[PDB]
Amino acid sequence: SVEEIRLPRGPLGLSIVGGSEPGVFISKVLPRGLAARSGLRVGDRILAVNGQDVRDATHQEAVSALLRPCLELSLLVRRD
Amino acid sequence: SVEEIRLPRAGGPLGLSIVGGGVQEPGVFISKVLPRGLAARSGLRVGDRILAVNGQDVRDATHQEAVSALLRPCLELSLLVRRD
Repeated sequence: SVEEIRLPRGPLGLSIVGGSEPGVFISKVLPRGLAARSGLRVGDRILAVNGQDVRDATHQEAVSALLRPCLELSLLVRRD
Repeated sequence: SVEEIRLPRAGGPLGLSIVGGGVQEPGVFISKVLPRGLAARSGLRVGDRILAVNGQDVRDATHQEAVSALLRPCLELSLLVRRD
């Protein structure tokens, strides 16, 4: 399954694992935090961030894409 | 939140995927668990973190090191797992 997630972005309230081709996964989600309230779940694979493919991104690149300045923070994730 | 899981590996498909080795939380991350597969029936779940395998620390294990530890000869396959 796939879906687009927009964060109202302040801590994001999630942790991620992986990076370079396993990919980048959400390892922890703070209950009632921003990521949790946005619909992100443990185990989700982050496919893209604001249109930027991160299927093959480094852990540092994934962190940077998520914290970089933007109009709206939008993610594409794959679960199950 | 920490458990000892026994995985009776019988040579068939184990039905899980793992991600090995900013901010990190320790252990080998279980990324995928096939519903009703061997790993699922054994008690493993997505999000779990394998801390050790038969007493061997795998907190810092690479993906292959973790695979080797899970597939090497042993009498029992006992996993130390942290769960949130």
